[PDB]
This record gives sequence, structure tokens and C-alpha cells, in this order.
Amino acid sequence: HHWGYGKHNGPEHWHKDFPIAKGERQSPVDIDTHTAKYDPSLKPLSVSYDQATSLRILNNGHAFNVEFDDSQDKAVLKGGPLDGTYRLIQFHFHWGSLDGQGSEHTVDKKKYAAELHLVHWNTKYGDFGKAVQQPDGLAVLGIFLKVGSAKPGLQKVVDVLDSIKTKGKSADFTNFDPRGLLPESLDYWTYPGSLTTPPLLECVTWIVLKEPISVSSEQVLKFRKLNFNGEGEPEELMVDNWRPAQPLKNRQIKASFK
Ligand SMILES: NS(=O)(=O)NCC1=CS(=O)(=O)c2ccccc21
Ligand SMILES: [Zn+2]
Repeated sequence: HHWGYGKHNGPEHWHKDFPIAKGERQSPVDIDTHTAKYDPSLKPLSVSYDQATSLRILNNGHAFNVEFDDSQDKAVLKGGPLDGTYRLIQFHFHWGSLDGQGSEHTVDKKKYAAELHLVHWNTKYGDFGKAVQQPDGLAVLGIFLKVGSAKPGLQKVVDVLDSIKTKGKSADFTNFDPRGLLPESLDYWTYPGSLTTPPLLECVTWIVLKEPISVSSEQVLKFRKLNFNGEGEPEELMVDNWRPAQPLKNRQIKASFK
């Protein structure tokens, strides 16, 4: 009876095995654009992905992860609200069964069709496992996806999904350049939060880009053909693998733009 996104093991049930689900800085949250405040102390955000080395892609029964070699500073995020260097370890998406839902963060309650999470860990902690024991151990760069024109840089990902249809399957996935998933502007909102899937650890500095990327209906439709179940099991389409917005509580969301 492991956590998932169904009626019986979904978001409303997570608190039983992971009490921190009702914690003080859970994610995602709704971003009230009018209440967010421009912060002049934010340094410019630096996304340096030119040396990124992707390794493989895996369906873990919740989403699919594109994993990177994080044994050296090859793809890093720095600046903005961060102190130090954060190394890219993997990226994944959360999407819906329909275009009107799918994102985890919302903007003035508006839901996008999907959301990309590029996960990074603070290099001062030595590794991912150690970073998730720290309040500033992780930085996740979130990018909204809306349905419109196709995103060329996402097609390589789309085309390999047929090979990892079910839970547990993985495939070689080298030379994928994450720069192809970035919108033009780096304007963003930032707030302290958590992982949005169990263990829901509160170690994340969230950086959510204001500008969404556009993906085609055909690209998102292929995400929805994936399976939550393992091979040879009854088919449960992988859709709506998003956690709804959580209480903001004692937090202020800062904007990098006026
Ligand atoms: N939506 S989210 O971004 O909070 N989730 C990310 C996540 C959760 S994890 O601890 O399974 C893990 C292991 C390795 C790399 C990333 C992750
Ligand atoms: Zn995520």
C-alpha cells in the first residue's frame, strides 16, 4: 500500500506515513502575484547547463525521471536566492489527465497543463542524501507548461517514453541538453518549501519561472500514455500525478522582477 495519486493512496493520505505533510513549509503553493514582493537583495539567477551529462530515463511508477551525472560541477544553478552552487541531479514533470490541470504550483489559482521540476542539491553537503537533511539542501527550478506550439527540445524525451511505458522500466538517455526546456525569461518567484512527493522533506528553495514554455497537445498526450502500474498489470494511465496547493502559513513569496 505505497503512496501514489489515487483515491486511496493519494495526497490526502500521505500524512499518515509522512507526518511532515502537514508541516510548516510544504509545497506546492498557490502564487498570489499581488501579494508576492519584489526583492532587490536577490542576485541574478545563473543557470549553467552547457556541460550537462544526462545518463538515463526511468519510469518510477509516479513520473519519469531523466537522471544526470552529478559527480562534478557540470550543470549548476547559482545566484538568485541561493548561496553557493547547486548541482543538477534529475528532472521530471507533473501533468494532468486534461489540459486544464496538471501543475503543482498555481498562479492566482490558475493551473497549467504541466510543470517541469529540475532538481538540484547544494554542493556544500557532498551528496543528495546529505543535502536532504538540510534546510537549504535543495533548489528546485519549476517551469510551467501550457499547450500551444510544440517545444522542439522536449521531443527527444517524448520519443523515448514508448520504451519506459511501465513502472520499473528505464533506458539509456545520454546527450540530452536541458537548455532546450527553458523559456526566454528567467523572471521568477521564490519561497522556502518542500519536496512535493513523499518523503515531503522541507529542504527546498523553490524558484518558479513566471514564463511558461509551450508544448504541443501531441507532446502532452504522449506523457498521458505512460503507466503507473508495472508491466503485465492492469493499466492505470499515468495522469494527474500532481499534489495540490498547500497552506502558505508563515511564508512570503518574493519576486525577482518589478
Ligand atoms: N516533486 S519534487 O521535485 O519535490 N520531487 C523530487 C524528488 C523526490 S525523491 O526524494 O524521490 C528524489 C530523489 C532524487 C531526485 C529527486 C527526487
Ligand atoms: Zn516534482
